[PDB]
Amino acid sequence: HHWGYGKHNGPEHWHKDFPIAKGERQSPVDIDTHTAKYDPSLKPLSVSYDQATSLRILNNGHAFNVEFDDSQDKAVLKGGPLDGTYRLIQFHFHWGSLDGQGSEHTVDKKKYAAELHLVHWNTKYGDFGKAVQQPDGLAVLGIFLKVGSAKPGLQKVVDVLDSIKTKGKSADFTNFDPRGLLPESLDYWTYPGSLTTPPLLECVTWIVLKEPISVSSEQVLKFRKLNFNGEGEPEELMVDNWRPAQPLKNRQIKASFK
Ligand SMILES: O=C(O)Cc1ccc(OCc2ccccc2)cc1
Ligand SMILES: [Zn+2]
Repeated sequence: HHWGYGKHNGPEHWHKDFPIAKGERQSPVDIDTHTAKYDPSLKPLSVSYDQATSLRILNNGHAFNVEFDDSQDKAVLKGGPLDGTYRLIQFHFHWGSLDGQGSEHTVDKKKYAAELHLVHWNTKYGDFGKAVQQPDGLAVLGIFLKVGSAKPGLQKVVDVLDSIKTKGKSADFTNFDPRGLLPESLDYWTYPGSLTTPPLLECVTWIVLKEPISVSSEQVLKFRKLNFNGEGEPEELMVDNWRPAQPLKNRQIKASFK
């Protein structure tokens, strides 16, 4: 497979290799704030990242992933809409060429500069590969980024990007604390959806925080210096690596807050 974000291999083409691209629970979606309903039965969200063990950062030619040790329950997401325990495996971002675009989810059609995805898998399925074959296999925590003040907790990420410029490059990335990427409030919207990249599997409970984080123009500018291409190939800047909003179909977005 040779999918990407360009004219010739972008989201409009994905359905030919990945027919589930036109499925019934695809992501992302527009979150219409006047149609999402407060759900008083949602339990409180529990983000337990105190023992998180980051290992490595990888440019995979689509984004960069910060990878965690998920061999035990070190960093987990529980509560909210979730049953059981979901283990953090990696985070990555989607971003734009310009500050007015970049997020995958939109809020009343508003696009943010970027979107962070913290990816967790359901431990009742034993491993990540098994979990993605299940409708409740993954829980992705989605956080919007807007351009304003710098995010101190992001700077370690920004500063390693020079060392993973091109596809297939990785760097050691130990002792990074993903708690520094969270906003103050954990108010969220939730709905059932999919991976937003091939293979687009319909295995995700999406939990999208209402409060964006602010990052600086300098910080996001450094995301935009990454490359989709490998070393010694023609330079294609890693920008606009976001899939646009997909049909909501027969789904309801629930709000954790009134
Ligand atoms: O957070 C996102 O963008 C969704 C997302 C989360 C995890 C992810 O992992 C890669 C992958 C999953 C299944 C099969 C092959 C590759 C791919 C997409
Ligand atoms: Zn993502």
